[PDB]
This record gives sequence, structure tokens and C-alpha cells, in this order.
Amino acid sequence: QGMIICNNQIDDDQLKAIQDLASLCREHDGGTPTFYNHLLIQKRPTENNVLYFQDNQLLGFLSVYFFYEDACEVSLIVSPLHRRQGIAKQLLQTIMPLLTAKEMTTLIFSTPTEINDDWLINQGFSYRNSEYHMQRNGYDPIFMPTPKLHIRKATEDDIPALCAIDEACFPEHQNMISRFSMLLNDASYTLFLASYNHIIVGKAHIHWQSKEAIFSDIAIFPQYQGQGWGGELLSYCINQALTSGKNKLMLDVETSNQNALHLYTRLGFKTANVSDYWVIPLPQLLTNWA
Ligand SMILES: CC(=O)SCCNC(=O)CCNC(=O)[C@H](O)C(C)(C)COP(=O)(O)OP(=O)(O)OC[C@H]1O[C@@H](n2cnc3c(N)ncnc32)[C@H](O)[C@@H]1OP(=O)(O)O
Ligand SMILES: CC(=O)SCCNC(=O)CCNC(=O)[C@H](O)C(C)(C)COP(=O)(O)OP(=O)(O)OC[C@H]1O[C@@H](n2cnc3c(N)ncnc32)[C@H](O)[C@@H]1OP(=O)(O)O
Repeated sequence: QGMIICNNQIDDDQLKAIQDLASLCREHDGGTPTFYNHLLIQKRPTENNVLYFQDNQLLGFLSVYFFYEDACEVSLIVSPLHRRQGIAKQLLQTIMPLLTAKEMTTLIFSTPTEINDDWLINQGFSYRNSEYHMQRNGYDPIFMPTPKLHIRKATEDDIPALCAIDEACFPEHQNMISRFSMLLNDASYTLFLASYNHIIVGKAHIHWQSKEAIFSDIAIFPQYQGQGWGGELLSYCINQALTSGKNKLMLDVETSNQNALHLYTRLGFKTANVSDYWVIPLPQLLTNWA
């Protein structure tokens, strides 16, 4: 009649039940929390997943991801048909001993936008940022009659330029020599470099999977931005992926203002999911939820 499972690895039947519950939530809520499926199905060091069943139906799911030194990210969903019955409190109560054993001090929850804003505010959660999970599902290419840039695959010889771009455009990173040495020697990644008048102006990364292409780390030096070069470089990458037979092109954009999306949506990407991220000190959550 009620069952709580805690494990360190989602199996195939559980993943399908979680995916169906997330789809039911998406239909009512307009979006979902961010789940990291590749971590769900890995054998993780601790029992980070919590499943709640009632009469053989999955009604709640929580997972925690230990991304930071003293904080973790939590993805939590409860069936729309069974809310305000304390299922999320049960899920959180179940994972709490582990959060304590890891001495977590703050929790970061991903949430669909808008529907929770009023009570998250009133309970002292703090809005941090948003993430737009974007997909381009058409197969039609970008028509570019007047290309301005020369674009080629980056090689090991380009690592100083790649690092220079990264330093100028991604302050939140900081040991990129080793990383680029790994990316440039891995058949599943293609790094593209953009040049204008024989000067390197920016770069973009494609990660190839069996059926998808993922774009990331797109960057143009600040002094060179706002001329259309970033859009042309992304257009080039789209057209490469289309000739490679992937039927899904994806990318994620972390931003606190929607204006950043214009670059991607003008080239056919659409918002497959949006999550906001909200942070709370753990002792505070304990008291507000008992
Ligand atoms: C901190 C977070 O939980 S962020 C959640 C992010 N996830 C999502 O938004 C996914 C979609 N939403 C859901 O799945 C759910 O509505 C959750 C997961 C938000 C709540 O699941 P539930 O099982 O309904 O929550 P539960 O019944 O345990 O309530 C716990 C407390 O949360 C608060 N709460 C939950 N839903 C609401 C709501 N709609 N309005 C106001 N407060 C709410 C209340 O404090 C509630 O305690 P109370 O009933 O004592 O006031
Ligand atoms: C999927 C991902 O790669 S997310 C990572 C995105 N990259 C970064 O945030 C690194 C810093 N940003 C940059 O390097 C550049 O701003 C880029 C690569 C995002 C765009 O380069 P640009 O040559 O300026 O692109 P372009 O000239 O075609 O147009 C800029 C558009 O991108 C958006 N944009 C501008 N600056 C930024 C920025 N710092 N971060 C994100 N988006 C931006 C704007 O909405 C703008 O559209 P507008 O014409 O309505 O103003």
C-alpha cells in the first residue's frame, strides 16, 4: 500500500516509471526539475535516489547530486494527483541522514518556472539562476548566403587560442590546458575555431552521441561580440550536425534573463524545458517543513 525505495542506481523499469511521472508533471506544471539521467543510471557511491510508491504506482521521486563541496542539487517530483499529502516531506526525510553524513549546509532545488514562486519566497528560498534546455528538432539547414568567417576543426596546436577564448568568456571555469588536451584527443568531441581576416575570434564544441549532437562552450571574444559572428559559428555547427545524421540537436543555456535566448531561437532551437534554481540553508528547510 505504500513503499519507499532508496538505491544508488536507477534500473530500466524504474527509469521508465520516473520518465512517465515527469511527463505527467510536465503536463500540469509547464516544465520539470532538471534530472541528470546519466547520473541516475550510474552506480553511485551512496544511495542518492528515493522512490515513493502507493498501491504499485510511482507517486514521488527524489534524487540528490553532490556537485559542490557543501551543497547539493535536489530534483524532486510528486504526482499532480497526490500533492499536499506530505509525499515530498517523506522523500526529503528519507534522504536527510545522507545529507547530514555529508555535512551539506545548503540545498539547491530545480523547479518548473512560476508555479512555486509565491511559497518559495515566503519560506525563505533564494532565486539563483535559470537553465533553458533547448532542442532543434527540424532537419532543415541554416541558409547562409554571405558567410563572414573561416571555420575549421581545432587541433592540439590550437590549445593556447582555445584557452585564451575560455579565459575571456567563461570566468566560472578555471586547469583548462588538461581539459582541452582531453577534448582534442577524444573522437566524441569536435571543437570548431572561427577566424576573421586570419585572426581567431571564437570557438564552439560539439559532443557526438549515437543519435544526438550536443553544442556547448560557444564563445566569441568580448571585443568581437555583437557582429553576428557567434550566430554564424552556431549556424555552421548546426549544418555540420545535420550532415552527420543526428536526429536531435541539443544545448543548455544558463542565464537569468531570457534575452540570451535570441541567439539560439533565431536558428530554430526551442525551449524543451526551463528550470529555475532556488537555494536554501538546510537547517531552515528542516524547521519550515518540520
Ligand atoms: C523545495 C521544493 O520542494 S522545490 C520543488 C521542485 N519540484 C517541483 O516543483 C516539481 C513539481 N511540484 C511537485 O512535484 C510538488 O508540488 C512539490 C514537489 C513542490 C511538493 O510535493 P508535495 O508532496 O505536495 O509537498 P508536501 O505535501 O510534502 O508539502 C511540503 C510543504 O511544501 C509546501 N508546499 C508544497 N506545495 C505547495 C503549494 N502548492 N503551495 C504552497 N506551499 C506548498 C508546504 O510548505 C508544504 O507543507 P504544508 O503542507 O505543511 O504547508
Ligand atoms: C550553449 C552554450 O554555449 S551556452 C554558453 C554561451 N557562451 C557564453 O556565455 C560565453 C560568453 N558569450 C559569448 O561568447 C558571446 O556573447 C556569444 C558567443 C554568446 C555570442 O557571440 P556574438 O558574436 O555576440 O553573437 P551575435 O553577434 O550573433 O549576437 C549576440 C546575441 O547573443 C546574445 N548574447 C550577447 N552577449 C551574450 C553573453 N555574454 N552571453 C550569452 N548570450 C549573449 C544576445 O541576445 C545577442 O542577441 P541580440 O542581437 O538580440 O543582442
